[PDB]
Amino acid sequence: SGAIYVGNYRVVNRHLATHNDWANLVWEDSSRDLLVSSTTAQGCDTIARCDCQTGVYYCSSRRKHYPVSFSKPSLIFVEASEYYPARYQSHLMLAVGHSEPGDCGGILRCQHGVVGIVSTGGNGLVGFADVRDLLWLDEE
Ligand SMILES: Cc1ccc(OCC(=O)N2CCOCC2)c(C)c1
Ligand SMILES: [Zn+2]
Repeated sequence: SGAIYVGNYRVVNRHLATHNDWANLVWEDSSRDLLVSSTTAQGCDTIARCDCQTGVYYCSSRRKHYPVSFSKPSLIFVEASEYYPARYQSHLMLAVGHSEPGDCGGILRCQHGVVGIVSTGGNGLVGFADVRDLLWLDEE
């Protein structure tokens, strides 16, 4: 689990969005596994705008922050499960790191701020959904 709280906005994995997220929907994309919803109180995170390929991500299934190198946002895919079983993936950055399905929502952070949240992974790969192209998150 996990969210980015940026202004009065909440960024979550689309597949973990709550009824309240859908009922207070700002924006969603199944091909990014991203969903953004409204908050009443302002949030304590800031968003990176950058092309950093180094950062640190939170891995709930090790209670550890790991420093990683990660790919630039691209089109990628997977192999059978049960909620989305395999799937492709627009704007998936990959790194070598331990990630299980429930590791989704952990933040990836570089020197410019929040980069993304854990979205996919497998066989010692962790995939992050980029939020760095989403400039509209900072204003309005
Ligand atoms: C962060 C993260 C997200 C998804 C993921 O795998 C779970 C899943 O989607 N499956 C598809 C591939 O086959 C295994 C089951 C993993 C390993 C990590
Ligand atoms: Zn950066």
